[PDB]
Amino acid sequence: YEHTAVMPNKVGIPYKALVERPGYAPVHLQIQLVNTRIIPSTNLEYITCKYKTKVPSPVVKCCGATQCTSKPHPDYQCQVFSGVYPFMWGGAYCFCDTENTQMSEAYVERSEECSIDHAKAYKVHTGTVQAMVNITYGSVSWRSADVYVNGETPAKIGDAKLIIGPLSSAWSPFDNKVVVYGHEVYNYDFPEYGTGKAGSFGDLQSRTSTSNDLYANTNLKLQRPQAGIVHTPFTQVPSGFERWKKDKGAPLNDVAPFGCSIALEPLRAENCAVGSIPISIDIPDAAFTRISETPTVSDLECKITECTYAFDFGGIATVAYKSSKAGNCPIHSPSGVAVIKENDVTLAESGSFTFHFSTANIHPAFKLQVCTSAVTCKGDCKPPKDHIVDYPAQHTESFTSAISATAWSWIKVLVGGTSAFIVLGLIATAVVALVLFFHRH
Amino acid sequence: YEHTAVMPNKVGIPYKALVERPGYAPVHLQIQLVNTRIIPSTNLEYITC
Ligand SMILES: *[C@@H]1O[C@H](CO)[C@@H](O)[C@H](O)[C@H]1NC(C)=O
Repeated sequence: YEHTAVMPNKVGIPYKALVERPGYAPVHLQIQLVNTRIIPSTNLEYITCKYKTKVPSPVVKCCGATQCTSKPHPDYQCQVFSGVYPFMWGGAYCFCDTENTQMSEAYVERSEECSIDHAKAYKVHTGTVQAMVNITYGSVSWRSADVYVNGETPAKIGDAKLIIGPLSSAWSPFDNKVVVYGHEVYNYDFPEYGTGKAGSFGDLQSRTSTSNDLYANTNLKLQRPQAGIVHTPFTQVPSGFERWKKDKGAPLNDVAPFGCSIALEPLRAENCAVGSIPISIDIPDAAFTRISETPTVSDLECKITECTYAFDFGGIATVAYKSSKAGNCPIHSPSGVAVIKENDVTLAESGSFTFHFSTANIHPAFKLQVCTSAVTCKGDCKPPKDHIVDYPAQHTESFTSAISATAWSWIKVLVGGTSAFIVLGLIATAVVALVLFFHRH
Repeated sequence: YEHTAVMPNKVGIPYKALVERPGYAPVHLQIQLVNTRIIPSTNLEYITC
């Protein structure tokens, strides 16, 4: 039997309801969200890492001029320094005093550590939203099955079909361009491929971790060898990857609104408390029981014992429940001003049962629907003493939950005072007009 | 669970209270003063005999 509703996107707060079917006793439904994953569709653009300036062995020609030949290599530099008299352990490397040439070449590669640490540049557009859901209904225990939040995909949770309806808000913590480094995610407007400056980020960009293009812009200049020494000096801008690592401000794991937790197989934003989720469950007909086989509850009288609008279940009430037959039967408080802790109560022929509830109102005035009949509960509630707690609120405020009787009466006396004064003035104006009209006429 | 109060300085008269904690049954509290000593800091000036 279908049951449509709308529930908040909060994780851990169970949505409770009473599925009422004409002719059958209600069944208590409890749908809770274990987690909700916004899983975007990524497209890798490139990979950034530290560079390695490969410096091959210089070519020393003794009495010749050998010349550069451009090779297809990232940031390849070849220079032909002339007038080199190399000295080495044997001593006198080349004969000709001045007509000696050294060809030094250098080119940038991926560092060996690029396969372990690297930044993946990603373009994110939009993705599936998935969530794990816990449902209970009647005597059926928890089922805890994973669903797709699109509003069209049934999910067979036990023997119930849940069509979890799309998120009201299309908000996603990621912008178009992100950078993934290790377990951190950054909302970085990375340079496009082949644009990276010399030392900021993307100075070394590779499409994949095993690519061969390896665009690299490092400003590598070969320098003249020192007199005597056969070495290949060069000057280069320090890696922009490390500059990024020690200037990168704050990941999205910390910045993220709504308490999104960013995970990185596959790249997702978890437990984000934004908007509402339509739901449509189809409880099987075997769960329902005929209304004739269920207790009928009369003479309901509810008294609120000590209550306080704490985030936890800070309210206790007792209901006297003189009944017809004995057995288990559900309770639910539809108003949304109080959240009932317990799902069922076991009833004897007569007596009383106690239930806990959570609320934000100073005066919680809520209807508790037991079994079939309903009872109205009202009372007074005290402030919680604890300032900061480690658990989220189990209820919702409603912008009237704090007004309280005294402030209600005060604002009433104020509004009524102003209204009465103005209406007294207007009736006075009418009375003068009428008396003057009677004066002449 | 904290409970603040003010009690008389009488010795032997028990101060009684009901410590009430929201959500929990009240607890009876009985604080009694066996004795109260005002102990000044003395410094010997001299001795006479
Ligand atoms: C909800 O399902 C989870 C598994 O996702 C399970 O561990 C838990 O027991 C269920 N809820 C309750 C109240 O048992």
